[PDB]
Amino acid sequence: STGSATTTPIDSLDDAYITPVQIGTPAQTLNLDFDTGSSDLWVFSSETTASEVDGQTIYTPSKSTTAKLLSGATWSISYGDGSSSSGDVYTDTVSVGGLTVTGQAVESAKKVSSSFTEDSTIDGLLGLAFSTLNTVSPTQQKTFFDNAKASLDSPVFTADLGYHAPGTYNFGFIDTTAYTGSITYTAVSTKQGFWEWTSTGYAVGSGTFKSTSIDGIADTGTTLLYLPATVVSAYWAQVSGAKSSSSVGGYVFPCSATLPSFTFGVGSARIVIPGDYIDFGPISTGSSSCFGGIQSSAGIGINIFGDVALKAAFVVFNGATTPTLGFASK
Repeated sequence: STGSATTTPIDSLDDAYITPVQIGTPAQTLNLDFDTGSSDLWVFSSETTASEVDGQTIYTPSKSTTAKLLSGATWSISYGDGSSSSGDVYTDTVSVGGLTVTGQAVESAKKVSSSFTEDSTIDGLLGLAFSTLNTVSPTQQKTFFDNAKASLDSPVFTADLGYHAPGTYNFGFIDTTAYTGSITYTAVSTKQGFWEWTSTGYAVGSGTFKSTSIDGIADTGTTLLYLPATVVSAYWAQVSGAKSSSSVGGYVFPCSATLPSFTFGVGSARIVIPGDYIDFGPISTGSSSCFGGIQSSAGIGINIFGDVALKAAFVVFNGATTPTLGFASK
C-alpha cells in the first residue's frame, strides 16, 4: 500500500505545516502537525478542557463506531519549546492520504498548554520519530508509520515541504519526479529515538565549504535550523547589522538586509538553503528588526535540522531494519 497527502503552511512564514488526517468511522478530519521529532499521535478532543480549545477541530470518540478506549492508558508530553499536553488514549482507524491503519493509538488531550490553545490551525500532532519515544503508559504505543510499515510497498516515508507553498508527505514510495539529481543517503542513529545523523559541514553564501561533522536530528516539527554557536556566528557575521539579542531570544537582523544562502553537507552532496528561507520577518508588527531562521543550539543540547533546512530538500525517512536518511535537491 501507499499514501500521499498534501501539507500546507499554517501562515505566511511557514511556522508549521498541517496535513489532513481521517480519524474514526465515519471519518473525522483533523489537521495535524506531522513531527519527525516526536512519537505521539495526539489530538484536540471532546475531552479537552473547554477553556483550552479556541477554534481547533476536535475528535469526538463517542461518535466513532470504531473507537475503543485503551483501558488504563495515559500520556503526557513536553516538547523542546516548553509546550506540553496530556490525556487518555483510544484506538481507532486512522488514514493519511489513502493509507489506512486500524487500531492506531489516538491520544486524546484532556489538557494542552497555552501555545497549542493559541494556535487555532493545528488540531494535534502526528509523531514520526521512533516508537521508543512514545509517552503512553503503562503500555507504550506505536507510531502511525510503525503500524503501517509492514503493509507499505517500501518501508519509507518522504517529506517534501514547500517554501511559502504546499508540499507533500508520501508513505511507501519514492516519487522520482519530486527531486532533481540523486538522493544521497546517510547513516542514522536511533539511540535517542530521533532521526539523528551527521552532516559533513557547511558554507555561508558563496564562501568556501567547511568540512566538519555536525550531529543533529531531522525534525519536521521544529520551524528553524539550530546549529552550533560557531556556525551560527559565521553565518550572521555576513549580514550587516545582525546581532544576537538576549531580549528577543536569538539573532535578529535589519529587515532591509538581503540574506546569504546557507549550505549543509550530506556526505559529498550539498543542500543549499536560499537566503529568503532564513527570513522570519519582523520581531513584532511594524518593526524593522527581523528574526533569523538560523539560531544557536547551545541551549538545546542537540542540533536540529528543522523546516528551514528540510524544505530545501526532498527528504527520505528510510525505516528499513537499519534506518537511514536520504536528501536530494529539488
